[PDB]
Amino acid sequence: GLATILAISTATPPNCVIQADYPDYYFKITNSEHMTELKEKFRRLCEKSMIRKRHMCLTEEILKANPNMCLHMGTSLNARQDISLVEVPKLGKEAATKAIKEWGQPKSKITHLIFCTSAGVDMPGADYQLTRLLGLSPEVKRMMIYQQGCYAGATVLRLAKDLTENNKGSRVLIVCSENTVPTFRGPSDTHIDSLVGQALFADGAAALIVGADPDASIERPLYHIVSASQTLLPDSDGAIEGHIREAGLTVHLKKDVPAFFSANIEKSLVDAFTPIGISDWNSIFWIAHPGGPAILDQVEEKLGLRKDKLKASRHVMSEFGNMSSACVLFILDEMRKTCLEEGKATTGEGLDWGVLFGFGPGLTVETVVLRSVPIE
Amino acid sequence: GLATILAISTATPPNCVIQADYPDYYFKITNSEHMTELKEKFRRLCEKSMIRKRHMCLTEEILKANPNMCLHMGTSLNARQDISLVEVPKLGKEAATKAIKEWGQPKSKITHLIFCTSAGVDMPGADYQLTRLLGLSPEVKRMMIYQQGCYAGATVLRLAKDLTENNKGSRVLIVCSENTVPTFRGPSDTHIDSLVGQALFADGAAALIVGADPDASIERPLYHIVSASQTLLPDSDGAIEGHIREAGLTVHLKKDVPAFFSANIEKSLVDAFTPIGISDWNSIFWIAHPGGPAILDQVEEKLGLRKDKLKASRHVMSEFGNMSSACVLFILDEMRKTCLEEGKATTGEGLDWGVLFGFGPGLTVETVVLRSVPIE
Repeated sequence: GLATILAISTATPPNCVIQADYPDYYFKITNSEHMTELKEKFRRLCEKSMIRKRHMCLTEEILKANPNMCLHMGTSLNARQDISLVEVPKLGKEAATKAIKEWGQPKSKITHLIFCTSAGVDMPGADYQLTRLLGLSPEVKRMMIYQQGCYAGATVLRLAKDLTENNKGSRVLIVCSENTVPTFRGPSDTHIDSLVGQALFADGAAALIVGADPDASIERPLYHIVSASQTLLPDSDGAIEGHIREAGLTVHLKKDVPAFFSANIEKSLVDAFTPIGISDWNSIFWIAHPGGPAILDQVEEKLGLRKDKLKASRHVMSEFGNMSSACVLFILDEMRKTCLEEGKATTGEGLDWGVLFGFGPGLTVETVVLRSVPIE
Repeated sequence: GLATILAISTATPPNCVIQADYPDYYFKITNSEHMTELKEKFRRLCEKSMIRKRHMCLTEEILKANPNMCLHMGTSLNARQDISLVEVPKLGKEAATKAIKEWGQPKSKITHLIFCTSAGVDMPGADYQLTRLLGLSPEVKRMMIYQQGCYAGATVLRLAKDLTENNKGSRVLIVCSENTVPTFRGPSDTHIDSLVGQALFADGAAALIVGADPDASIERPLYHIVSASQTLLPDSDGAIEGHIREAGLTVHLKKDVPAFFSANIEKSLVDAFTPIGISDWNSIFWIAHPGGPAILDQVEEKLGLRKDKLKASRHVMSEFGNMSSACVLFILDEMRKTCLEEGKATTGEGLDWGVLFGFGPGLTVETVVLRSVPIE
C-alpha cells in the first residue's frame, strides 16, 4: 500500500503578463527607463527564460497603489503581507475545490491537510485559513510548510507519503500556493540576481489528494510515491538565499547555481534507482522543477537525456513561469492529462518508473521516485 | 513498534531576568515610567504569571543598541531578524549536542531532522543551519516547522511519530528553539494584550531523539508516542493572532482565551482516551503547555484534577516562563528526571498512560497520548 496520488488540480490568478512585453512594462512601472543597459540585460533574461506568459495577482493598479513595492528596497513588507496573506489561501481554495471535485468523495473524508507557501507567514497560518474556507473537519491534522522555497513541491510529497502510509484510511489534501507579492521590486544595477527573479517568478496553486490503499470502486490512482529523499549539495553554502526583511523577500544568488545542480544530480539518481535495478535515465519519466531554465539545459546535457524527456516540465515553465513549489505539481497534472489525451500506455509517458526533482535553497535536491499507473 | 523518545536535553541563554524585578526594568528600558497605572497593571500581570525567572538572549546592552525595539511599534524587523536568525540554531545546537550525547549513538545514524521555531524565518531555514553546525549527514531528511506558535511542541511529536514509524531504522532529531527577539516591545495603553506577552515569553531550546523499535542494548526508552491529534476549537476564530510586520511579531488576544481551552479540553480527552478504556483524568500523567497560567488553572478546575497533576508543568513555567514550543519538551525532561530521582515506578509519575497538550493559534489543541516506561 504505497501513497497514491488520486486527484490533481491547479489554479492561477486571472491577470496574465506576456513575457515578450514584460521588459517594457517592468521598466516603465518601476520608473527605470533611463537604465538602458540594464533594461537590455533584463530583456535578454526574459528572452532566455523560455517563458511565454505568467499569472500574477499583482496588477498595475495594485502596484500604483503601493509605490514602495516598485522601488528596489522600499519599506513594504506590511503592504506585501496585507495582499499576500489573503491571496495565498484564496487561490489555494480554488485549486482545492477542483481537486476534491475530481476525487469525488466528501470533504469529511479528508483527515490531513498539508499547506505549503513561501509567499507570506502569519499566525494562524494559511492551513487554518484554508480549513475554514473549505469547511474541512475541525479535527483535520494540519502540517504548515512555510518558506521552504522551490524544492517544497517535492517536500510535500515526501511528507504526504509518511502521513498517509502510517495512518490507515487517511486521505491527505495537499495545497501549494505561491505568488510574486513578496519578491516583486524595482531594478538595481548592483543587484543583478534580483532581476533574475523578476524574469522568472509567477503565481499559481496546485492541490492534490493522496492516500494509501485506494478503493478502486470510487478512486482512480495516477501515481504511486515509491520513495522520497533529500540532500544538500557539497560546497554549495550560500548559493541561493532569501531573506524576509522590511523590504519584503529579497533574493540573492551566486553565478553557477545551474552548475551545482547539474554536477550533483546524477548522485541522487544513483541513490534512488540503483536499488531498483534502474540505470538508464532515458528509460524513466521525468518531472523537474523548471524554475531555472539553465538547470534543465545543463542536467539534460550532463546526463544525455533525449530532448523530449523534459517536455512536460518545460511546457509548464513556458505557460506559467516559476511558480516555486507549485511547478512540479502542475507538471504532474500536465503529464497525466497529456498521456490520457494521446493514448499513452501509462500516466508516465508510457514508462513504469519516474523521478520528480525539487531544487532550491541549501542547495537542496529533493528526489521522489514515482510509479506510473496503466492507462486502458 | 511505536515511536519512542530515547533522549531529551534542553538549553537556555545565560542571561536571566528575575520576574520580581522585571516591571521596574521593563518600564525603565522602554522609557515608560510615567505610565504609572499601566506599570501597576503590568506588575500584577507579572505577579500573577507564577514565573520566577526567564532566560533571554535580549540583554540590556542589545536593547540599548536597538532603540526601535524598545518602542511599541518601531520599525525593527531587520534588527530582530539579524539577532534571532543566528541565535535560534545556535541555542538549538547546544541542546542537540547534549541530546545526542545522552543518546550515545553516532550522529551519522540521524536520518531525519525536525526543526521548529517561531522566532524568525529565513531561506535556507534553521534546519539547514543546524545541519551544518552539527555536521549531520547531508542526506538528512529535514522538516522545517516555522511560525506555528505555542502548540508546536506537540506538533513535532505528531510529525516525528509518522516519520519514524513509516521508516524502519529511522532516528529523528527534533529541535525546538524559541526566543523573545521577535516579540519584545515597549508598552501601549491601547494594546494591553501585548503586555501579557511581555510578562510571559522567554527563551529556550529542547532537543529529542525519537525512533521506533529501540535497540535495548544501546538505547533507553523514556516515552512511547501512542497517538497524536489536532483540532480547532468552535467559535474561536481570531482569539489569538500573531502578525509578522515591519515592527516584528505583534501579538493580539481576546479576553477569554483560557475559557475556550478549559471549556473544550475534555472533548480532546474523550476522543483520545475512551478508545483505550480510560476515563479518569487523575489516573493519567499530564504534560500541559503552561504558557497561560489561567489555562492550567481553569483546566484543573473544570476537570477536577488533583492539585499535583500539573506540578511538573507549572514547575517549568516557574523556572523558565513561556518558551512556546519548547515548554512541553522541557516538562517531559523534568518529569522523567524527577521520577528517576524519586524512585517512582514509571517515567510517568508511576502511571502507565499520559497526555501531552499543545495550545495555540486557531484556536488549536494538539493532543498526544503517551505511554510511560517502567523505572527499575
